[PDB]
Amino acid sequence: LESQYQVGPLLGSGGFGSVYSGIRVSDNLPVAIKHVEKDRISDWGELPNGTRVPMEVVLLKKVSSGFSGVIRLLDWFERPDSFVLILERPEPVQDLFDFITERGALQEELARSFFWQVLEAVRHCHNCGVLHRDIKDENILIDLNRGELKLIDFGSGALLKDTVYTDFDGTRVYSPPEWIRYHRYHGRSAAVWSLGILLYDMVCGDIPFEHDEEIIRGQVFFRQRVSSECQHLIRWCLALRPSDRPTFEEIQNHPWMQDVLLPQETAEIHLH
Ligand SMILES: CN1CCCN(C(=O)c2cccc(-c3ccc(/C=C4/C(=O)Nc5ccc(Cl)cc54)o3)c2)CC1
Ligand SMILES: [Cl-]
Repeated sequence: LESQYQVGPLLGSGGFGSVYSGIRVSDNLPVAIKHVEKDRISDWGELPNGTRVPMEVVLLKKVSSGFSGVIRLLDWFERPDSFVLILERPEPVQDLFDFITERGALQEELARSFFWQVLEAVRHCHNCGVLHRDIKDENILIDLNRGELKLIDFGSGALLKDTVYTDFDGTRVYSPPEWIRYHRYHGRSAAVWSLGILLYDMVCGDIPFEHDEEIIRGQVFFRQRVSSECQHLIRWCLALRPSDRPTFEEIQNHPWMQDVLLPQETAEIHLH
């Protein structure tokens, strides 16, 4: 039974389900307990055992080594109307959207540290065969003591493949023009677009495009002082033609990305 976790308060709820704070009774491990209604589940999937499960579980197991840039699935249960996942919970922790709301635009140095960590994490998912598809500030947690970001919510994700996707259920205003115009995208180039949006969100304090037409026109106006190198990087990720977008390798070799702080230094200077 799930009588082996003590449940605390609701942390948040939405398209990902309802997520509660918890503590594993076994060892007082802090956890997050996520509930997902079977009626509301997008894709389903295939475990070795043979058992049928939400794609989210498959995706999380494919990725849940101990690399700390992606949230670790500790356990899961099936209930009559629902699945419950036990996830690791850092503490103290704060979600990036909150951090930006409280802080406004982030200094470049801290945006760089954070953006590099997000890139390492997304490369991790891709090497484990998983496409997140909903990269944005709300799906990123900051472990405030260690200065470590973790990607969460794989509920809109998919197995990574090299052919075209024609379905999408993440967030529209993070989605690339080719989704909006043709309902087709490739995994990596769409991911790069959404990383451009994310990076703009960090340095300007808000997303650049509210509407379909703005996404499709792809003109980027900066409302804050942002350095030329960072503007270049963002505009490159936000190229209209997918194949003009940089690879992960070209983004991590970009001049704006050099000399990144280690996560612990980041915590010491900007979060402690
Ligand atoms: C505005 N209000 C006040 C600030 C304090 N505060 C936070 O920033 C805060 C701190 C920790 C978590 C969350 C939060 C909300 C929604 C979720 C969703 C999760 C999910 O889908 N998978 C997960 C795995 C691990 C964890 Cl820890 C959370 C999730 O997580 C939010 C509440 C917001
Ligand atoms: Cl959409």
